[PDB]
Amino acid sequence: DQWLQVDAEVTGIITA
Amino acid sequence: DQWLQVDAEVTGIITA
Amino acid sequence: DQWLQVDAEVTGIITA
Amino acid sequence: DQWLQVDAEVTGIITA
Amino acid sequence: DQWLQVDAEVTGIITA
Amino acid sequence: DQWLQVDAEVTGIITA
Amino acid sequence: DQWLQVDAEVTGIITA
Amino acid sequence: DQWLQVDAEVTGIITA
Amino acid sequence: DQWLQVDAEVTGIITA
Amino acid sequence: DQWLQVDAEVTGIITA
Amino acid sequence: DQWLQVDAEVTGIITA
Amino acid sequence: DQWLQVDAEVTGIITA
Ligand SMILES: [Ca+2]
Ligand SMILES: [Ca+2]
Ligand SMILES: [Ca+2]
Ligand SMILES: [Ca+2]
Ligand SMILES: [Ca+2]
Ligand SMILES: [Ca+2]
Ligand SMILES: [Ca+2]
Ligand SMILES: [Ca+2]
Repeated sequence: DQWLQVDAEVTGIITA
Repeated sequence: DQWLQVDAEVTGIITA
Repeated sequence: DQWLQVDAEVTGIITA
Repeated sequence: DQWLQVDAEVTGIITA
Repeated sequence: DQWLQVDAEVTGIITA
Repeated sequence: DQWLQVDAEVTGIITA
Repeated sequence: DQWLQVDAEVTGIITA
Repeated sequence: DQWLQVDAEVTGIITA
Repeated sequence: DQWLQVDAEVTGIITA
Repeated sequence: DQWLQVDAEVTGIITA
Repeated sequence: DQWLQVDAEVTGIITA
Repeated sequence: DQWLQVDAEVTGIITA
């Protein structure tokens, strides 16, 4: 899976 | 329902 | 939403 | 709240 | 399943 | 437990 | 953690 | 992830 | 319900 | 328990 | 909180 | 997704 970091803005992404 | 956008501060609200 | 207070009897209600 | 009956098609709605 | 009604005392039971 | 297959109609049941 | 027994009144507390 | 649309028949699939 | 104890092997069962 | 306030930065902590 | 590691035997504990 | 079989040791993995 991808995890999207949300703070709103998207501040990151992980990769699954 | 109302959704309150929380960022902490409240940065929005939706209206249900 | 309405919240119904349950104790059984209903002992209250909130109002959403 | 509204409940939407989903079967896809929407086959109903309840009203809260 | 059995459902036990809890109020604490047990005030009921359902029968599954 | 019994599982009731819901599609609305009931289209099946499993038996627990 | 503390568990508070709620019946409404608070009827107990456990201590975690 | 793949999402399989279930209606029973499988009526779709999404791709993650 | 039956609870099956899983450790993999099945190491027990409870019976509901 | 301690609650850590996350905003990312840690912006607080509660104490349980 | 304490976390108890369960494997059945208890094989550990963390401490909160 | 990958599923990791945990028993502690990792005793397997599935792949999604
Ligand atoms: Ca996934
Ligand atoms: Ca609602
Ligand atoms: Ca922020
Ligand atoms: Ca059951
Ligand atoms: Ca259908
Ligand atoms: Ca009572
Ligand atoms: Ca084991
Ligand atoms: Ca806790």
